[PDB]
Amino acid sequence: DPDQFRAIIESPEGAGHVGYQYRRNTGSTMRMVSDVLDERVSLWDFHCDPSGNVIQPGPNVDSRQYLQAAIDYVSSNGGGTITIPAGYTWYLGSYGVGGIAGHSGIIQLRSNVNLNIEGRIHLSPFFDLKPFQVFVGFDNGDPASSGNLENCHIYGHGVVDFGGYEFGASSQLRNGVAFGRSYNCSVTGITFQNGDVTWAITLGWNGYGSNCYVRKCRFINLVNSSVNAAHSTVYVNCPYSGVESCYFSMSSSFARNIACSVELHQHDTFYRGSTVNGYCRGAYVVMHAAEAAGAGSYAYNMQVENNIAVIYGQFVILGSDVTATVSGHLNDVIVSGNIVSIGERAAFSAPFGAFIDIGPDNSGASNVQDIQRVLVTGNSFYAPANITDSAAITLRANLNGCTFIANNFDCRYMVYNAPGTTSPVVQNLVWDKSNVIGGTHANQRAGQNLFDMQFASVVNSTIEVQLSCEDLSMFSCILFPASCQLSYSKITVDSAWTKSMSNTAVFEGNQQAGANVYVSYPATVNLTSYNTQGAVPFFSTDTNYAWVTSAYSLSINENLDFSPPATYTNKANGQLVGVGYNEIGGVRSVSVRLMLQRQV
Amino acid sequence: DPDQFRAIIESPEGAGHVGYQYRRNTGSTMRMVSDVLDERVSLWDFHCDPSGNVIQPGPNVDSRQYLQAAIDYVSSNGGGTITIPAGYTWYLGSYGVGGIAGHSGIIQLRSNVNLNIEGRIHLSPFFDLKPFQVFVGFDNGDPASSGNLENCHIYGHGVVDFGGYEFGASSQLRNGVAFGRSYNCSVTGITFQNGDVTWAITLGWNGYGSNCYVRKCRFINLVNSSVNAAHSTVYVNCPYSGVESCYFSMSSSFARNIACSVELHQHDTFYRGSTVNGYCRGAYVVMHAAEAAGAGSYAYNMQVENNIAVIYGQFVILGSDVTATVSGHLNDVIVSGNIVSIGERAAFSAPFGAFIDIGPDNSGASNVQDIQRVLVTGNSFYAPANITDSAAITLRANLNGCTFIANNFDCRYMVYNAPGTTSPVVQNLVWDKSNVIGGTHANQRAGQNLFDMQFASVVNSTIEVQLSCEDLSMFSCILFPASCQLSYSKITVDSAWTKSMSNTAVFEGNQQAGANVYVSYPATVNLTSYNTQGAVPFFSTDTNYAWVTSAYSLSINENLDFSPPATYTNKANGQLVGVGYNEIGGVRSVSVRLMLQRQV
Amino acid sequence: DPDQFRAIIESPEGAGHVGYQYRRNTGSTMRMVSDVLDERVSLWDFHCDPSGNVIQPGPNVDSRQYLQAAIDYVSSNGGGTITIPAGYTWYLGSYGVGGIAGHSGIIQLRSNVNLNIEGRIHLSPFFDLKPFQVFVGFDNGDPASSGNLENCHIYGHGVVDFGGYEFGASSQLRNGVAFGRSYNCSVTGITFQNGDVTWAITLGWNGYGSNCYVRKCRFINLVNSSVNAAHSTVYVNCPYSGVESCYFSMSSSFARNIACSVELHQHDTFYRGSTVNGYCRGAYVVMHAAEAAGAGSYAYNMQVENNIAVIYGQFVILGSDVTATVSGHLNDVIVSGNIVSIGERAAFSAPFGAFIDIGPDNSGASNVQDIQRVLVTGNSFYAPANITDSAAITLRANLNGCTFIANNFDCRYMVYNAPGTTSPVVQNLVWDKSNVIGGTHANQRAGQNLFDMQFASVVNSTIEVQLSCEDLSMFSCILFPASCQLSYSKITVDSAWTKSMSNTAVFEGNQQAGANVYVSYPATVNLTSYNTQGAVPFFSTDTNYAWVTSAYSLSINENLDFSPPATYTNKANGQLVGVGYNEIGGVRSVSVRLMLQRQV
Ligand SMILES: CC(=O)N[C@@H]1[C@@H](O[C@H]2O[C@H](CO)[C@H](O[C@H]3O[C@H](CO[C@@H]4O[C@@H](C)[C@H](O)[C@@H](O)[C@H]4O)[C@@H](O)[C@H](O)[C@H]3O)[C@H](O[C@@H]3O[C@H](CO)[C@@H](O)[C@H](O)[C@H]3NC(C)=O)[C@H]2O)[C@H](O)[C@@H](CO)O[C@H]1O
Ligand SMILES: CC(=O)N[C@@H]1[C@@H](O[C@H]2O[C@H](CO)[C@H](O[C@H]3O[C@H](CO[C@@H]4O[C@@H](C)[C@H](O)[C@@H](O)[C@H]4O)[C@@H](O)[C@H](O)[C@H]3O)[C@H](O[C@@H]3O[C@H](CO)[C@@H](O)[C@H](O)[C@H]3NC(C)=O)[C@H]2O)[C@H](O)[C@@H](CO)O[C@H]1O
Ligand SMILES: CC(=O)N[C@@H]1[C@@H](O[C@H]2O[C@H](CO)[C@H](O[C@H]3O[C@H](CO[C@@H]4O[C@@H](C)[C@H](O)[C@@H](O)[C@H]4O)[C@@H](O)[C@H](O)[C@H]3O)[C@H](O[C@@H]3O[C@H](CO)[C@@H](O)[C@H](O)[C@H]3NC(C)=O)[C@H]2O)[C@H](O)[C@@H](CO)O[C@H]1O
Ligand code: NA
Ligand code: NA
Ligand code: NA
Ligand code: NA
Ligand code: NA
Ligand code: NA
Repeated sequence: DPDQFRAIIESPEGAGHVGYQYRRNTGSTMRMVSDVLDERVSLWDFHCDPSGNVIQPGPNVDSRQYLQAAIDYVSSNGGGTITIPAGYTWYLGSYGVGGIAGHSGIIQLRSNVNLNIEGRIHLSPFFDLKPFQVFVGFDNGDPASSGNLENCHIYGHGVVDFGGYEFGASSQLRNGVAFGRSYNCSVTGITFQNGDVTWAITLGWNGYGSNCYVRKCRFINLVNSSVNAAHSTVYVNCPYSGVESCYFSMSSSFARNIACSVELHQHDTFYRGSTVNGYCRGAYVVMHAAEAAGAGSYAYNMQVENNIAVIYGQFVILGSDVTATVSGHLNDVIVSGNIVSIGERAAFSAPFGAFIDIGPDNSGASNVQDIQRVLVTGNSFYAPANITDSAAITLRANLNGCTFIANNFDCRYMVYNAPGTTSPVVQNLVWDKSNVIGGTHANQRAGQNLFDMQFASVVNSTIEVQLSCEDLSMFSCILFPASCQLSYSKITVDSAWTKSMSNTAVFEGNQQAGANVYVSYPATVNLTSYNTQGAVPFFSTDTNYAWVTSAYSLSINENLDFSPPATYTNKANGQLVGVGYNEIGGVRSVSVRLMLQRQV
Repeated sequence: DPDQFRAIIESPEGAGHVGYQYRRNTGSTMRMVSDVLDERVSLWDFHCDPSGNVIQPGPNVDSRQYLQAAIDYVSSNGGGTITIPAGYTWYLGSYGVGGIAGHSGIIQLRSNVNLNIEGRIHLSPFFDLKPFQVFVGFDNGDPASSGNLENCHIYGHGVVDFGGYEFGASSQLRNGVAFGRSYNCSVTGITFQNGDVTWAITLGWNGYGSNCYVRKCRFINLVNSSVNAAHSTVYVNCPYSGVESCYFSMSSSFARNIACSVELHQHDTFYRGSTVNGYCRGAYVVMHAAEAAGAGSYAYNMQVENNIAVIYGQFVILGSDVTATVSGHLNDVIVSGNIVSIGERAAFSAPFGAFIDIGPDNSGASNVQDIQRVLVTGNSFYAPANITDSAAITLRANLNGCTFIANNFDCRYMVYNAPGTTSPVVQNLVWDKSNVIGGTHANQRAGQNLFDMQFASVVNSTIEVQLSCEDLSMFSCILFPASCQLSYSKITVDSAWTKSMSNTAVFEGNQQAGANVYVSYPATVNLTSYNTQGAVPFFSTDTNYAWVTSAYSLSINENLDFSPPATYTNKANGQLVGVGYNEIGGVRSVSVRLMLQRQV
Repeated sequence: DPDQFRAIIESPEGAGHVGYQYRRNTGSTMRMVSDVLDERVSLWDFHCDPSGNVIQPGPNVDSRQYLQAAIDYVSSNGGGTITIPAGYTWYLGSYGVGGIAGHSGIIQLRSNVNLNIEGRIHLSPFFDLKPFQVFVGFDNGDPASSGNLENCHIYGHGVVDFGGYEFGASSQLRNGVAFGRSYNCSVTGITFQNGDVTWAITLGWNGYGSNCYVRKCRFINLVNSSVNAAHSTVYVNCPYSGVESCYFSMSSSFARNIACSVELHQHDTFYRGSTVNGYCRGAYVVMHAAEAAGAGSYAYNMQVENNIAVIYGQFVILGSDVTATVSGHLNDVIVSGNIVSIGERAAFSAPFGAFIDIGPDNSGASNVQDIQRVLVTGNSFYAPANITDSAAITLRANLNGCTFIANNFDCRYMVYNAPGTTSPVVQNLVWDKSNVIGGTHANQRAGQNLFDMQFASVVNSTIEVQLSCEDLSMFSCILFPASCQLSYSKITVDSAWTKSMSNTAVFEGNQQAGANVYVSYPATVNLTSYNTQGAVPFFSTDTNYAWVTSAYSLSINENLDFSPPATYTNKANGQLVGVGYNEIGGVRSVSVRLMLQRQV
């Protein structure tokens, strides 16, 4: 048998016959070399032909079956981490089988089986013009019948490369990682690049899942064709999950019209600390009734914070909707610390530029939403001067509340909705005086209202307009068409930089006269006094001030021989009246800039 | 000796006789296989019986001595990283010995010895009803006599499972990781679950330590019994240390009354980017005089940012206290970007709901604190409408300053302390007008004051109340009992949504008359004029306005034949007086809503 | 040949003859032991003499050539990760050769070759008093002729120790990691310590590079001598790059005058979540025209967020400058969530304390900058009471815009520039009323203006001063010297805590009279009435009020027999005039505190 010894050694069992003890420590386990090598595993351990000879990866080799055999085997031992070695590109060239075939799946992920991707995974041209989802954690073609994927992490310095292939048809779907009904799963460090896909990563399934995250990943050039119907790089569809410290970049013209970086679709989800360039949209924050199975009908505790973006459309898009039996609700959202610009483009050349959009549902309905208790604070937004279609908020569907405090918005509109489109019902819209309104679009606003209140109704709302520079081009600071009801609201226009404006606040239906409307704004008023020497009344010539509770002078008095009143009340006939002083008698006639006040 | 060759090879020294050169590179080191295997180490290298045969882990095997032998040996070589292999559960079934026995220690950590926990560490039922601290970095039973633990990191995808065992007695202590006097130590990635413990992780010891962190960890179901006296998942007791991007969840009813996610107890500490569900409390931020040995008597540079929480009690609890010889101080705190809700519960069913609590000391003393220079900004807080016991701040102990700017608070009270309890001394409480006060509790506030100023005294404080909707249920917006002194303060109530309120600001001791009190609020006032045609005075019927410096009309004038004054001063007898206008003579009698102003 | 078998086995090819199959899986690859060992690589694989015998590291061994041979070889295979083993200190004792010699380079980094530093890398005394850059990613002495460094990550629990050696001459440069023209490079986890260097890490080169990051690193004691000209621990000189969750500490007195933690020099860069102690400065945010080659002439999307600092000079320093052919621009910056203190020091003992500094260029020019669209929000700043030289903003060079909202600034000055120095041109400076002004420096401000507007001109600016306590020591709240033009601006001083101030707002050139200046502030005014019983005019004795549009009483009326007017206008001769009431006749003389208003 010393023949058998040499033979044993050269055989696949040879390492199992060579002894080892850690650092020659006599207190350590007496092991065999194979035991120590068995502590780790790589694709090389499965990337072999039927006789066991290793196969080199490359563009003419389909690595799929080998990677799947590796995952299957490690799963059978309770899990571990498979390395995809550095220094090689591992091509995938066929579809998987079984439960992932209903998802156009390539590789099936398994619980407790982690992938350390150090090398590159590329798609072969077998996938050109076809659907695919590269890594799939469902174990059934019907997600409702799927088991869970748990404790599965994909990480490393490596790369998933989608081969540059365009979509074959708009109806197709393409994904990088679908974790499925996914609990404690994550992707960290990986670069996803060079594709035309629907998503790079999806987390959860209709609210099933928990604790799934995307961290320190890069997503580069993942839309490239006019065939691609839509793209959102990460879709978060389970609670207690999020995206942090990622980098998203697109260069395609199509991406400026179709691509969104993240979608948050379940409660207790976040998007923070990320950088986006070249995209249409930053994030959807939406509660879809259709997605309410696993974690309820409410999206709450939604956080979009500390991101950096250059986009062409809207930064954050809010939504909720209904099905026949389920109603979706969105509340308790915070959008904070973000610095966002609309990139250089012509006006109207991409979807309407906005920091916040209150969007209709997927079928265009604007009367299904239940969105409230949103806080938008400490963000910056800029849009170049030429971009007419830029707003701090485009309010296009019913809104039950949104609060803006201490932002800096430098764009064409503050509040906007297109007239003759939707007529949203608006409650609890709060625009605090601490919102700074920039000057980039000064002189560009002919015909336009800075706050264009194109709504069915506004209730329990606050708009405290404060300019920081002049813009005499604008038609008004805030305008309410006669079709918009206004009640139980506070609307103020600070006088600074308004002395030369002919219109400040405009109420085309006289809505400022409502019983519970609290307003103030500047106006110019012509007055005429009685003749009397001494204390003498001045009265407005016009009679449109029956709503005014007090007014006071914003003008100097160039006269020596008299002074108009400093302050005014009204009279039943709608004149203002106040008591001035004639040092010498005579009828006086003056035109004065006043702060008109109602109940404030 | 070719017999000895075969024998050498099969022996524990065999790998030390098989040559190796990296990738057949002739410029590489001529090594032996054992040298390459010696670059890594796992528990398997020590998990062996006295004859060196490997032992399989499992519920009837106590892995403690093997893990300790591994740590001891790697420490002896200057450190390294021990893997706790994936695919196995490693049970701990006895107490450690030596310096950790005074801490109910199981495993002793050692400097530069890292644990990569990929598999699961479970506690055996030996620990049921007993104290324990699983990993302990002290090397002495008396922490004052302990050496340091340095450069010790615990990380991986694995799990520490506390076996579900309840506490045996309230007085017992249980911990996962006590790093001790810990410098550059960390826990990353690990799931701590299934226990009834006091803490999961503690960092530092009485201010000794530095640069210790908890990142991307999960803490799940760590309270389960009514025996557990108290739980705080991470206790940070060294400077330059913190918690980031963690997940905390509890399901026990007891956790809603006793559990806190983090405690920050030393300067330059942080809690950010984390998600909490099912807990009583978010974070304590406290300078205990008793803990002031290693880093001084001041907790400064304390940061609670960008967290997401559903809790049942208080979000942030501030404190400082004294011993006979040391006085603790808390200053330079920021609480920012947090989104927090009180979970669904009955009123008074858990500790009083609050965003910020200024808590007494551990013995209930409210006159020992030195808390100042705190900034609370850009946070959201919500509590359901039924939860009477919910406040933006419960101010229950002396306060030397706290600043609120640009938050959104939607709960029952803004400022609250219970009457007939403590009478805190309050300085430098600043509530900026940019705090938005939500409407969820509108109509729920019968008998209640929105700002209930139940203090001994208030000085150098600012309360700028701004409503955003009506709540005519409330007794007042702000009330000062006669027992609260008020001086050198600014108190304003914006008129919006207040026209129908009978009380806006209430000063039960006439404190608004103080020399350095600056106030304004709406009131209804009855006036009567003299008969005279022309400019004519109107005087208040009541005489309680000797403190008023000016007042102006918040009401329209329904009359044609006269107008009351737009603006009023006072007279020595406490009447208001202003000059209106009688177009026709006659004594006039009117009831007007005024903005009463003092020194503003 | 069984002689040759034993011989084969003991030779460097021996492991290539011992068979292995993973976990005895018959479906796995039939490999050799050497194949499995070849999956990893360490310095030990190259740290050998010319005959291949391993060399032990230590202070008398220069490890440089071995580490370079390792990097060179792994590069030749397409990359991988080289471990620098734990438990050893690896000394570097000579300069590298080739392309890195022009950079005083020691080690040349190569693309796709990662370093896992678990042990310690120390500099030997060969480097004492000499320049050095430890790791260099340029491949040419001229960076303009360099190739790129891509996909190179340095990470681990290890340490780079600079040996404590002082600089030999101020003109020398020292660096830890210069990634060069660096794309997807990073440093994670590493401690840099014990040095006198210029930088620890630099990212990019003149805008060439992308996606480079520094995360969870520590930088400890990296300045130690008066020879060191300047230090900035991380210099970010490529876009889409940043620093997060790092720790920076200095103990040297020299560091308080010279050291800065980070510099952001290209667009889409960030500095977040970090802690700094012992430094002069927090971060420069600068667009240098000289550095504009690779990513354009604009620094935009610059983020400084959520940091904790104790510094001695300025927190954030803004800049832009020009060369003959290129003009640098800085815009779209956010500074948010930071908590910053000037450490204990004497007044004037370190560079002028500031939260924000608008600094000149490197040659002192203050008329080259183009800095605008900056948002500073939700930060705290404190400086001890004695530190005269402390300001929220030192505005020392031309400024095209900066917006402050909802900060808490507790220091000597709000806005400051030294008189008789630079006279900056100021546009779009916005100080919102929601900035809280602390009280630490109350009583310290004799001779001083809280807002000291020492500028050539101010346009399109807003200063809304709101005190929160009294400081009657100060000369004024805001002062404009006659040399500062003021136009199209809003300047307000809230009356709270101002009743006893003799000066509130001071316009030494009467600038508040400008046509488009909107102001309000308190003043004391002496008035005298006519004799007449009844409605009767009161007129100011002084004639300096021709600019006043309205005024109203901030004083009570102690009289029964008359009342002064509640509100006043002006007259052409610059008197105020209003209508009061004489119940009994007689000339009245009163001194009243008024809110003077112009166009507000
Ligand atoms: C691209 C994108 O994210 N758009 C956002 C809107 O999403 C809706 O439209 C997209 C268009 O791609 C998705 O619908 C497509 O896909 C669904 C789901 O695919 C099936 O189920 C998978 C689990 C399985 O792997 C697949 O093989 C398919 O069987 C398909 O049913 C639709 O017909 C198809 O148009 C998106 O669906 C969700 O996708 C996420 C992520 O994969 C899943 O977790 C959810 O279960 C899907 N939800 C539903 C209700 O089916 C649609 O929700 C989005 O509504 C709006 C507003 O936020 O923004 C767009 O940007
Ligand atoms: C649970 C919690 O964190 N509660 C917070 C309050 O903490 C105080 O009460 C808790 C109750 O558990 C702790 O006191 C218990 O433990 C201490 C410390 O244990 C000893 O020293 C350890 C180093 C050693 O391992 C152990 O074997 C024990 O010898 C004990 O002395 C008390 O009798 C006991 O009730 C907590 O003590 C601190 O614990 C941290 C973390 O372990 C240590 O770093 C500190 O050294 C301990 N501090 C002191 C002064 O001993 C008490 O501080 C807390 O005060 C309030 C306010 O923030 O909030 C509660 O939530
Ligand atoms: C210390 C610091 O960061 N100070 C900040 C100012 O930086 C300027 O001054 C410093 C002083 O050290 C640097 O100038 C020194 O270095 C440059 C660059 O070195 C050469 O090129 C390297 C690529 C190469 O490795 C070296 O061998 C040298 O050949 C040198 O040209 C100067 O003579 C010398 O004084 C700094 O230069 C930049 O350094 C970064 C980081 O290394 C490089 O990426 C840039 O390419 C250099 N930029 C230029 C224009 O050469 C100077 O920019 C800084 O201006 C101000 C304001 O932000 O703040 C100081 O804190
Ligand atoms: Na499908
Ligand atoms: Na309508
Ligand atoms: Na003890
Ligand atoms: Na009292
Ligand atoms: Na050089
Ligand atoms: Na000038």
